[PDB]
Amino acid sequence: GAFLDKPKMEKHNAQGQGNGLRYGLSSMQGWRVEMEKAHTAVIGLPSGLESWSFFAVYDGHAGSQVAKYCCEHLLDHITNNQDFKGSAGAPSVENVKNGIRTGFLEIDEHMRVMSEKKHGADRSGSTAVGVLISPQHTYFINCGDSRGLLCRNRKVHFFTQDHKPSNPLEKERIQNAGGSVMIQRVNGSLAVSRALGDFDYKCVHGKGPTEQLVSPEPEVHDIERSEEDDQFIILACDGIWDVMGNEELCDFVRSRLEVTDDLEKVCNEVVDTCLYKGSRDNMSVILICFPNAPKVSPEAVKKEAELDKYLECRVEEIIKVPDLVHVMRTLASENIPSLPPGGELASKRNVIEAVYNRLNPY
Ligand SMILES: [Mn+2]
Repeated sequence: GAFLDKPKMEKHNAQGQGNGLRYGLSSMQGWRVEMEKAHTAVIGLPSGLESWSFFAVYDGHAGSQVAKYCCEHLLDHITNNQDFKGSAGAPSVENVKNGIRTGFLEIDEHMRVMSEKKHGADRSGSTAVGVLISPQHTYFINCGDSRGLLCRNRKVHFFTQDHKPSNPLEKERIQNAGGSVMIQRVNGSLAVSRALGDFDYKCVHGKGPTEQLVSPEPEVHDIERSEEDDQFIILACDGIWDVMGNEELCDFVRSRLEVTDDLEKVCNEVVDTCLYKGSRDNMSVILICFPNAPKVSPEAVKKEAELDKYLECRVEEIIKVPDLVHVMRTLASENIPSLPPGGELASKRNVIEAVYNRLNPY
């Protein structure tokens, strides 16, 4: 077990701006009995990196301890090691990448020793996906099956590759570590091949830290920034990506940015939409907008109001007492034009439900 009888829709939001960036984020427990997600969102880093920013989403499993420790200390483990520092004044691309790798391996070992010392009872682990944004580069960081993407010139310019046990190189490591991949799971249990924590899967004698059943090793990609063309970055857990593809979500987010510049609201729209598309997991998303992110469009705002009015009239008529499920089903059969790209009817469910509720409050 572990599903609630009804989803917990409460949103935890944050927003901020600086270094030319604006961001919003939303997390929601949804159908799950526990919330095991965390995030980091910081504009302006310590120790001479004030023009830097860092954003990350951590999808915890078997507990929130690992995800919570990461969201508070991963960044310092990355920036405060000899690999990141190097190196004259400004960190080279190699310093940044090596520094991030060392940061992951060191925080993992750090947690392992803390747990050993205090006889920790939890056996939790966590994915991490994030971006370290410098004045000239965006470094995407991925460890696990959370995912991030960069929208540039209205297209998906880059997205992180999910670490899954069945991936060829992952399966190879797992087998060489004495394990197997059964369907999509390590030993028929873990659905992730890389994560922080999961120390029971990191006890293989004769294998280094990155050769275990589960690896803490991140994949890092440096993308040179384009002031003219960079639009936004989306970071989210698999609770989002399970039900929306890269291009769908990019298109959907664009469509929402053309209607509002409230980034928390856009993130809330993504999360609700994914819930309505059937996601039964915790959900978290961070949206980071660059200076040339899409701007609110008067025509887009009008089209949205026209659509909302149209849906309201349809609901009025369909009622003429069908439940909401049946009203949604009727609306779907109508093949209504001009729904949000990617979001589709699910992304309009809040509008529909609001009207339905005014008409059938009991
Ligand atoms: Mn998840």
